[PDB]
Amino acid sequence: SGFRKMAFPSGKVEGCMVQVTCGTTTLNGLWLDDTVYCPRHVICTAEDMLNPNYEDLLIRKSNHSFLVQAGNVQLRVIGHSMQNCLLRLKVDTSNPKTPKYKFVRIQPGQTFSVLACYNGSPSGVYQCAMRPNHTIKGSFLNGSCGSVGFNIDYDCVSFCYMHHMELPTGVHAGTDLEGKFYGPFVDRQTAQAAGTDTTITLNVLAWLYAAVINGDRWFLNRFTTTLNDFNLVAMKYNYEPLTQDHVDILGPLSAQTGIAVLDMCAALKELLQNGMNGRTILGSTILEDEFTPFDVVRQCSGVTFQ
Amino acid sequence: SGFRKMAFPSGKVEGCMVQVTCGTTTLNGLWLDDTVYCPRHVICTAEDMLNPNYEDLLIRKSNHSFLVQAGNVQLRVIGHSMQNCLLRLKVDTSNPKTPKYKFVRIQPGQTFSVLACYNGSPSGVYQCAMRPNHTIKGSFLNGSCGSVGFNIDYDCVSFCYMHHMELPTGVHAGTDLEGKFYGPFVDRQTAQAAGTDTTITLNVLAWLYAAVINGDRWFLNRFTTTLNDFNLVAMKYNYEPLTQDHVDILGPLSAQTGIAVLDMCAALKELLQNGMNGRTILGSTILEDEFTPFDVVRQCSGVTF
Repeated sequence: SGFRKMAFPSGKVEGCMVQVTCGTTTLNGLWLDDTVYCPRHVICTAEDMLNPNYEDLLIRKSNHSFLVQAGNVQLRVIGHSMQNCLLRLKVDTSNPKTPKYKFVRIQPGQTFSVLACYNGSPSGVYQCAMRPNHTIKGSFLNGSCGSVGFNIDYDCVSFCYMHHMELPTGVHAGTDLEGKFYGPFVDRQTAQAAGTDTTITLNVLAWLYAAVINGDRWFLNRFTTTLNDFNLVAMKYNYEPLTQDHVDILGPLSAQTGIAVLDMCAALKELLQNGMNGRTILGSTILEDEFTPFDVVRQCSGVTFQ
Repeated sequence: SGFRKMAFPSGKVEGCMVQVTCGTTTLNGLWLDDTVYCPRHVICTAEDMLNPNYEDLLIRKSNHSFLVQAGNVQLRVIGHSMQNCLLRLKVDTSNPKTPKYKFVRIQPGQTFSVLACYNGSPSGVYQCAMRPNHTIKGSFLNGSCGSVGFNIDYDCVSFCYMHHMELPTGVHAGTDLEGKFYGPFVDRQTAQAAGTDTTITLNVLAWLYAAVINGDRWFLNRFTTTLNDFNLVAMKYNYEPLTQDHVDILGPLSAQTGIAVLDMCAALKELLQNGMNGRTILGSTILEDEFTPFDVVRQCSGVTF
């Protein structure tokens, strides 16, 4: 029983964190096998970030312009190249702690664990969701660039995010491990701003199912609703439009609890219109949207209290 | 930059988790050097919990009765004993991944990270607090027994919790690493239940300081209050009584912000009596009580391990 915003164990990722320095800038790098991945802006000086031409700035560097350190030990870079917004540094030795892994680009609404690091050392781990607007509401301080987001399936680590910057509102932006930004953001100092955001409807529904699985159903009702009728209401509350695909995804959860998806949508509709009246769901006073249906199934019992 | 309730990196602990099987009962064990620690009820069965005599039950067991598995390797048990509510199994191999560590008994209100494990395999990690009523609001499923709670100091891991059971309200109970339960709970079938719980005032105050440190300070005012007047109000909202010791524990934060603890109490009093008026503190609509004064400094400063 119980329900927490839990992250994946971070050990497999901790063993891949290193420090990367160029000039006076230092940040984190991801060391897999004989390669180290890090934000390309590590090569930028103060004035460079205003309007940097990375191709021009990088061609002026050599392998020895980069100082990679695993702990206090230096790793000799024997090659370098740029891949979109990331730098790929080849080193003269392999990381024996490299776990089975793959590079994946996630979709907004999905969740992942983040191992916040500073100077190549782990600070903490937390779970979050990529907002529909591609930003993440993380906890990063200066020097956290290069920290990565990931998910773990069995013993295979799927890296999906590398931290690059913080926007005006205090939210964060980054890229996948191929160096491609999530969102319209760019790695330079400009008037960038997070776009409009919405609540991840699919996740809120998944969360309501988690509550039922855990024995609570005070928010249910005798009504049902049309997908369209639900969206007409939900969209008024800044909720992401729900599609048939989302409904289908909730199938397993629906089957385990005996509550039809549209019936749960009817419950959510009522919660949005009438509020929670001082009550709580899984200990929360607000509707949580950082748990995907997959997260709920993974954390909750396969058998509902009843 | 945001404020997230985060857990300690779990790598050092993951390397110590193993599976302990006894007959049809399987749970998790903590392998440090050549000893594996796990809940003693691993020598029980469904019926064995409703009235155990661990003393007698353990006698019918010998070294080969215990199967310890670390990864895909079998750890040969060469000795065994019981320490309070724990089983101590001596194995023929000292864990190559044993970190610097210590066993500590946490106090009510203090937090720690929990590494949920099943069949010796870590599945997730989350932060939680030892509630004033001696239970923890964790997330555990069958097979999680043996999972541990911990804190990290530089390079030293302080183990403070080992999971043993779930109470009727869905909350959890366990022991320190010496096998002594937190609270009055026992590893047996009884009518035991969690008592009433209160909000951890010390932590709520620590969190308000965190908010201030992060620039969220709209709730501060130019007044103060006596400790007694604060408690008269706080206790009406089911908050733990604030003690002079708590005030002193908040000293570093108070010094850092230049806001006296009692001045912060005045702020909190107003928040409890008038609410937030639709405002947010560190993006939250409620007062968080699972961040200790130590967690705040840790996260606001860039402490790494």
